[PDB]
Amino acid sequence: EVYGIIAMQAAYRDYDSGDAKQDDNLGGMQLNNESRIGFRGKKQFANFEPTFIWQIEGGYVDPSFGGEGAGLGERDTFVGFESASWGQVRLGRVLTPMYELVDWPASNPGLGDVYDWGGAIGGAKYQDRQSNTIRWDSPMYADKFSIDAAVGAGDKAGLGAGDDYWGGIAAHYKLGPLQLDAAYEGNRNIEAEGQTWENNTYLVGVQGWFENGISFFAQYKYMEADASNGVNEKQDAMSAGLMYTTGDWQYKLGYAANFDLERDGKTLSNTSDDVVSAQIMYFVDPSAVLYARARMNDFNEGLDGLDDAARWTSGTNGDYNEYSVGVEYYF
Amino acid sequence: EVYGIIAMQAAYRDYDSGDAKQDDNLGGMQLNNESRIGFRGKKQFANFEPTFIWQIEGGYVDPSFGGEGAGLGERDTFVGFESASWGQVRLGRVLTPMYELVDWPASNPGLGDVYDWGGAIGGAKYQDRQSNTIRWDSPMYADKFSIDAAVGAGDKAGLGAGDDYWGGIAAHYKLGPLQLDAAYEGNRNIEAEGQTWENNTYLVGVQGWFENGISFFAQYKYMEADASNGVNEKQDAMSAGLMYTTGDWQYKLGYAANFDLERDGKTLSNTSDDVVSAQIMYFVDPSAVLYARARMNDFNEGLDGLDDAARWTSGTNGDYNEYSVGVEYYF
Amino acid sequence: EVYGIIAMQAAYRDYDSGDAKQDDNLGGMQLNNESRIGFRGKKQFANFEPTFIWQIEGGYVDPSFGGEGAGLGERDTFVGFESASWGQVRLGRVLTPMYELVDWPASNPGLGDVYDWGGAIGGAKYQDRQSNTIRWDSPMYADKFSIDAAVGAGDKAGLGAGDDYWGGIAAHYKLGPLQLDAAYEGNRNIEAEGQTWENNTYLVGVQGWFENGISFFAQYKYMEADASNGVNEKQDAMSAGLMYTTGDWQYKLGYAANFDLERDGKTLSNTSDDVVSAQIMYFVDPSAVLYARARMNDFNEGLDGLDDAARWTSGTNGDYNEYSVGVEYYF
Amino acid sequence: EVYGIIAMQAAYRDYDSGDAKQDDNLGGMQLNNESRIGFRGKKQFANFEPTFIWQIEGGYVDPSFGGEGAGLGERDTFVGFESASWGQVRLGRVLTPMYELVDWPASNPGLGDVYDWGGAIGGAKYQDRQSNTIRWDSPMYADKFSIDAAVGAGDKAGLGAGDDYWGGIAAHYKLGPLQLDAAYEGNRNIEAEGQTWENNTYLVGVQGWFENGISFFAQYKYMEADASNGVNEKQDAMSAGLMYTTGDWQYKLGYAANFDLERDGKTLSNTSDDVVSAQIMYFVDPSAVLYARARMNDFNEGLDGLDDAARWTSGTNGDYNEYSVGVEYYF
Amino acid sequence: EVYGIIAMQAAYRDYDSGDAKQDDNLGGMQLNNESRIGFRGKKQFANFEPTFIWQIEGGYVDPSFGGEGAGLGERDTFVGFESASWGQVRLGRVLTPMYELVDWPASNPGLGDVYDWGGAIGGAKYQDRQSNTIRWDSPMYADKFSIDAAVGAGDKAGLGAGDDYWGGIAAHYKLGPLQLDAAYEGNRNIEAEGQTWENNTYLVGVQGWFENGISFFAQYKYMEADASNGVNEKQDAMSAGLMYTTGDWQYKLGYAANFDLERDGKTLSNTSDDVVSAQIMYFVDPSAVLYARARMNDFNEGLDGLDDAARWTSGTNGDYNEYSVGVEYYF
Amino acid sequence: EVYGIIAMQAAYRDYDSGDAKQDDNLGGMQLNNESRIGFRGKKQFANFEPTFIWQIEGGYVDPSFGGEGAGLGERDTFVGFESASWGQVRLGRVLTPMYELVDWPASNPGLGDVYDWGGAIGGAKYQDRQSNTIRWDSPMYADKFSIDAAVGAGDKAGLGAGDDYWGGIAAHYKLGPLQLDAAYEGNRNIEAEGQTWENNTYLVGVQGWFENGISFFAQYKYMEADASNGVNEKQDAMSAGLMYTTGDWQYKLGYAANFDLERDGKTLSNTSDDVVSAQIMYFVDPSAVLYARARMNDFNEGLDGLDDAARWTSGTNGDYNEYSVGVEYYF
Ligand SMILES: C[C@H]1c2cccc(O)c2C(=O)C2=C(O)[C@]3(O)C(=O)C(C(N)=O)=C(O)[C@@H](N(C)C)[C@@H]3[C@@H](O)[C@@H]21
Ligand code: NA
Ligand code: NA
Ligand code: NA
Ligand code: NA
Ligand code: NA
Ligand code: NA
Ligand code: NA
Ligand code: NA
Ligand code: NA
Repeated sequence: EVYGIIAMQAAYRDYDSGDAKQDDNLGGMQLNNESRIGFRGKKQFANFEPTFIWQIEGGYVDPSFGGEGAGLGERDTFVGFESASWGQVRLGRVLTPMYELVDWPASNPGLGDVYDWGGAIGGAKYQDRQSNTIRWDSPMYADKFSIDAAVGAGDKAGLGAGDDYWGGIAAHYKLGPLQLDAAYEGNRNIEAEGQTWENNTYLVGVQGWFENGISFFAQYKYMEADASNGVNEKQDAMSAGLMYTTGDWQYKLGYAANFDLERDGKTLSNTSDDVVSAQIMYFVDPSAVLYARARMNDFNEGLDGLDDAARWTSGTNGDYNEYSVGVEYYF
Repeated sequence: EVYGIIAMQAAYRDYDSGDAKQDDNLGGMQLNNESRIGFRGKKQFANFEPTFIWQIEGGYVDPSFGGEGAGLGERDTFVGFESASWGQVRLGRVLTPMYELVDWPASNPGLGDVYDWGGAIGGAKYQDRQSNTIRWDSPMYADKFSIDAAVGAGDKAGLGAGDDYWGGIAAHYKLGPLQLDAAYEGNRNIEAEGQTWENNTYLVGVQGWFENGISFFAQYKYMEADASNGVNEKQDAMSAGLMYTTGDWQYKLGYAANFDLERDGKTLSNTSDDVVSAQIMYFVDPSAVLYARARMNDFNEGLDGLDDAARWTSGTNGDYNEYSVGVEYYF
Repeated sequence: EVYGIIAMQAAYRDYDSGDAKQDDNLGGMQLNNESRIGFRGKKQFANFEPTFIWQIEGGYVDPSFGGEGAGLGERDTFVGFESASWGQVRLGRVLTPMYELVDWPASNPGLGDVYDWGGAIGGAKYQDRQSNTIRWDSPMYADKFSIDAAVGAGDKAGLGAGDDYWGGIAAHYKLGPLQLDAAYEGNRNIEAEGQTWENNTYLVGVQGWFENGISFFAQYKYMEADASNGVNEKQDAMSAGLMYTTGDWQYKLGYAANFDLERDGKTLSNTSDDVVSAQIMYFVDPSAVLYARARMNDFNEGLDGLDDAARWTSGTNGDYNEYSVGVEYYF
Repeated sequence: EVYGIIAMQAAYRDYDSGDAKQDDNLGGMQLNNESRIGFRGKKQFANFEPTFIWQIEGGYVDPSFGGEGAGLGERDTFVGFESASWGQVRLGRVLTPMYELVDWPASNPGLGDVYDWGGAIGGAKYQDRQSNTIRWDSPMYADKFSIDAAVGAGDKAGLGAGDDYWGGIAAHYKLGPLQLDAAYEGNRNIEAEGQTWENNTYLVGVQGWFENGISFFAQYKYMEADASNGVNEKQDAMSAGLMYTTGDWQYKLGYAANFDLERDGKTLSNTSDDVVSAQIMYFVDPSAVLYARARMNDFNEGLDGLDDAARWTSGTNGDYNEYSVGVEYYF
Repeated sequence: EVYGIIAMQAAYRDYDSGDAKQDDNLGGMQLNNESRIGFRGKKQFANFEPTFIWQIEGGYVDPSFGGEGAGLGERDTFVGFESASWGQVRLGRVLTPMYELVDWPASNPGLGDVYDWGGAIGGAKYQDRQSNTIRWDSPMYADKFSIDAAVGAGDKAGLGAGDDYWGGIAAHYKLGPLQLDAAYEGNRNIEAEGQTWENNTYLVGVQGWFENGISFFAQYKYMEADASNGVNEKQDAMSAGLMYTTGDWQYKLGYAANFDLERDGKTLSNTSDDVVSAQIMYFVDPSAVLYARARMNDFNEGLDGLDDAARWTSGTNGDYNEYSVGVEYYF
Repeated sequence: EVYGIIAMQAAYRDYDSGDAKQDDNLGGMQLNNESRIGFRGKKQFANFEPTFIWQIEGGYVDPSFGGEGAGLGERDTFVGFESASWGQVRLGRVLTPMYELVDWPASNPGLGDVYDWGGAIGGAKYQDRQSNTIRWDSPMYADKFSIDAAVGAGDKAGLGAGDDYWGGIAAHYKLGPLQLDAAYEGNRNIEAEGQTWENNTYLVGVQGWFENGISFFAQYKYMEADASNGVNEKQDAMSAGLMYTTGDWQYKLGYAANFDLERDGKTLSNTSDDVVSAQIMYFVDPSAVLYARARMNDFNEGLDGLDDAARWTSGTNGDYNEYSVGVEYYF
């Protein structure tokens, strides 16, 4: 079977970097095509109760700030097995258990720049989509409880350039109308800024959907990092979202912010990021939606990494605002 | 729907560059696979009358002179809407209205090296394809008249590396067997050769198809560009093609030429290009065609761009001829 | 038609190179996803008896030691014709007649590192999947005898940087349970190490498949090469594999070895390669297999090329072992 | 040692019950004196590392709606032992682990009538203070994690009229500025409405205090109850509070509501309760506070218990509003 | 601060009721422990000029004619504030301003049965120490004049069973050795005998203390009440006491009497009460006193309340005499 | 002065009555908190040689089988005088001379159910703690001999409902290691079962304490009773306890028994009670003890009193055993 997500977003960005040439370059209107086509299937092996599953999902066709064309298998690509008793194991390229909760619902509408990759910490906060990974998903135990857990190889280790590795786990309980989310993921042997890093990171969150039409999510993310020279770093963040849905409309209000980083007990001044964004969405068909979106990004003013040299953050390009309309179609 | 254009051309090229190694390198026989797979669809959104359309077309799988593999969305990739009253808006990656007429019919068979990207002018004449584009195609008004019109972001602006942008427009009138073709396209903030350019380019052309089997096309392309230091450049060109069609055959004769370039009123001698070409085509099936073809390109001898350094042209590799057969199948 | 081959292998590698960072980088476990998706079709052109065929094969989605994503047409991608009379001629990117026999059956249980690209000879032994190629496959005449024959452009020549080329032929006679097969491939105009080479390469082998469950194969590969300054180089190699099949199981043991290289009559010390391997394979479905395998590679101790610089060989990463399980599914 | 809590609250109540005679009775102004005197001590037993501890806390001296005078040991009155390693176990009359979190912070600006005893469920949701109880408090593991756990005798069983019993547990993790609260308490052998009941009940909650002066708490209470004649009942509720604290002032907003009760799958119409309340507090001394408070109570319209007879609820007296000033002194 | 009044009175009573069973029951010797323990304090709130005050005074531990045990806060229990400028306001449970003059000095020795609660009138004459009260005491203006004034809720309204309330005022002028005392108190919404009453009560009195050792007190009490059916009742009374004090001794003679009641102008015969009493007192310590006292009580002969049923008065137990010794120690 | 006795006993009871609901209610584990707080003091009156003493003792805070809270003055509460000459006279609520010897040492461990308030005799065997009482405690004459003597009003007489009363005396001579004890107490005007009774009760006992660690007590109780209609009743009883003391431990074994009741010379069948008990006690601090104890009660089978209605005994609840640990702490 072929399956696509058609995804077009027209988006004007107004950057304030302090350099007007850079501002005019980086800013302006663009088209962010995140449409993608993939293939997936299941197959009942003649000698195996677990059902064989496989999927190859290609990448974003023409993202903004980037060129055209995407190969196959740039997104979730894997083989695996599934039995209803014990769930589903996958091997390949997937979302770590924590990254799932960081993305949804914690990065939407457009908070990603700060809650997804918006970090000031060293090492490697967590991992989003990693290609050398085993991941088991538990069933909905009692139709209420589920565990997600995964181990995999590191970014550099997947190309034979290093020995980073990682594991992570998260669980979700759905108490009636609410849902509780907790998550952990640890990285080790992370080589960066001239030292070797160990990252531990924990996430707590909640989600609810009530008949009055209000829905919400809120999350606390605690990020630690310890360097090989004995340096310690700690930074934490939050994301939460308020939405009302009436008829074929959803209004949404989102806020996310990473807070100031502490290195070796001392705090690093003005190293936090904050994002507010508003979104209206129209349920134009059971299979697609239209949306308009505006956002305000206030980014950090800098952090030297442990190498006497700067460290890159989402705010390294500078503050900006963005108004956008888009479409997303599922098939 | 999945749709392909399967397209193979075996083509021997005999280069005369002035360097025998260079001739031996660039020349010889090659296979030009222009096959492509694409995906496109329409969807009637339940709460919106204009029908949604989308298409993701992959690139040339193994071009000649190139390596293998191309992603999806390397060719026409877009989403859009269409209503019978006001036409068709598509957003993403499409062909500018002028490039449409440059490719068809003005650049085939083998007139492309000269009419398509074969320029001697500075700045950026017009655009082939380009992402970050909105394009409106008008209906066939009165079953005689049609407008094509579009604006989009520039090459560097699409990576936040500049503020190039452009707009363009074209029209078509149908007098019986004739069709009149006019088109315009202007580019702004084109950063090149150390200056900033504004390229205006104007095109008029005609097309005919007669019951006896005679068909023809002819076009005038007028190209202007102004660099930020007050320099001006102007160059003009033409392409025309004659074909008679009998039975399961079309013989064709094509000629295109860029003329000498004028910079600041002075003509820069031997900056012109011209190609002659012949092609026999057999309609081997309703769904496919075979062709044999031969062409001769004589290219310019060079011109420094406004940076005291050379300027790249389609002729920078030197004059060459090419004999080729190919197949093309549509599915 | 869509036809993927889904293939995942989890494989631990323990290297002994003499540098432990190298061991730690290069070694460890990784996920080698060799899944690939393709498109193929046939079409009867109404005005041409030979049947039209075409195929577009995508690359490996996330191989080990490599990043994610592969375009379409990275593997066997071609157009061609087929008649019961004269067989099948194809144009595009295919496998040379010899590389087919080097892959099957001679690298079967992981022996490729030594028998496939495991080379020490200079220039270019042969070609693994080459673009710009015409290749004719003969029918199975008398249902016992078949010819494979092809020529194509060289690797450097396909980018207009040279005029290297190659041709090759192989034959297969099927003496009852055995199959006797021989093959040749010659490359010309190969630029390397500061000179130009002509590589001649001959391979003979046999394979059998028996009702007892015994099946076996053995091949000898003879590789000669001559450089532009008058140097001669020769290396030879062999591969064999034994397999017993009970029920839904296959046991396999494979061995392959390149022997020491002779340059200008003088043999060069400690230049052999040898790989030993065992694998258990389970036929979990007619369309899929499970397998576990472990192998031991002993590689060369080094070789200066004719440019006084080293030559890369499969052993430039060092001796290493690997234990692995995988899955493979065909649709 | 003697210790007191001095506590005076002047409070006018405006009742709407539908009977004005009853309205004038229950309504009007009163003084709710919750002052109390207690005694506690520790003593290091000559032969015992665990420190003997004991406390006798008398009751509210003159509550509103009640007579004067209170004995000793009407509030938390107990003996127990404490070691720093494993915490402190107490025996006597204490707060169940879940009830603590209902009193604080969940019933905080005057919501108790709704979240504390504001119930519609049958049986016995949880327990206030029970004077036949063993309760263990964990240390602050890592000065971050704490477990509280207890079992005890029931209300009727403490008088030799029954065999009620109960157990409960809760935990609290302090993630930097946050605190997460979870809690459970189950009662058994509850004789009521002519049947024997089993109540299971779970609580989720969160707490934060940030430099900007914001503080908050939010809680979900899930209450189930099963009668021995096979009836099932389910009800749930929530409490949350938002407060800003500037200088010597705290503004506070609290909202709590029980939702409609479900009995045997069927919902009981208009059986929910809702309370809104606002409070200003002045930190008149490190040891005491003055406060003003106003609140709005909307109660259920009734529920028959499983005995064909009415069931008493916190709302059985009817809706009312309340404005109040008070003082509370600690010594 | 802990403060007690230790108080024991051994008192034999000889009752004359007309029934020897009642006489033998009600009479005999008894121990009247009026000891009580209290807790009280003042505190200067750091952010408030008025000084905070509070007191919790327990009840009589074993009164005569009563069971053992008394809570805390059964007597004067309150919180309040004081500044030298405007006096002292207390909130909680206190003595009404008239009751103070009724108890001291008008009811001792043993005149309470007649002057304190001994009324014969319907409704509610006044209040003996009622909770739910605010009370303001003025400074000694000009070091001669003092006013006391307070309002609070009624008895039934203090339990939400009605809406009775009351107010009252008293003043004190000090003419040399004299003090003139006047006081008023009115009660409203008094539910009794099936009607609702409004009772107003006015009191005038004087006290003197002379250098030669003579002291005296005399008071007139005027008691009104109006029932809701239009009935009116009026009764009046007096109490006076003379005492001479020499050395460590005070001899005292007390007389008090309720007079005949008038209902609707018509006086009801034999409804008066009067008591005669003598007491010798020895000052055994600055902190304590011993006393012997004998008193003789003659009570009224009865009256139906407006409910056709008899009405309870201090005399419903019948006439009696009483001889007693006691001790009183203050700490 | 403040003084406390903190006393907690965890005690499981297993009842056997002949009805298992009663067994289930009454039985089970409970927390019996017998902690109590008191206040006492002495004062030398400046004009009086006898030293003034006073005490206010509160009741048990949460007994087993009973609710929370106890007032002040439920236990020994009195005023009195003390001189070295004549000892100590106290007035108020104290323990009668006989109840002391019945409580200590004859009732513990756990023998009270049978020896203290256990009983079958009519009227009122004796009085436990009585209010309205004067009791003279004699000095220890010759440092070996002492008298205790007291009279007070009866239980019903203390509320003016009767004229029951009582007096009593006991003496103790201390012959070396032994102490010989005799005691009497008589009650009069006891109304019960429709008759008036005079109860006579005599007790003799011994006590010993040796350096060997052996200590023991034995006591015989003789109870007679005569009713107003001329009936006679007689019951007698005995208690003894043997204890050995090693180090900080005390072993104790206790037995007590009421014998069958004799009414009017005829014995009433199966009316005896006997209880046996064992306890281990640990002297964990000079002011505190830990103890475990188990005991077995076999109670009488019933007795109609002189009203043809049943008579209540300690066995009206049925036979039972009890296992328990407790704590006891002083001041
Ligand atoms: C030379 C090989 C090599 C050298 C050094 C490091 C490597 O990792 C490799 C490979 O893994 C190769 C392959 O796997 C091939 O894809 C490979 O194994 C292969 C195949 N599966 O048939 C090919 O035909 C090759 N390709 C598709 C054109 C290619 C090899 O050329 C290389
Ligand atoms: Na831009
Ligand atoms: Na899951
Ligand atoms: Na590795
Ligand atoms: Na058009
Ligand atoms: Na073949
Ligand atoms: Na705790
Ligand atoms: Na009494
Ligand atoms: Na006063
Ligand atoms: Na009221």
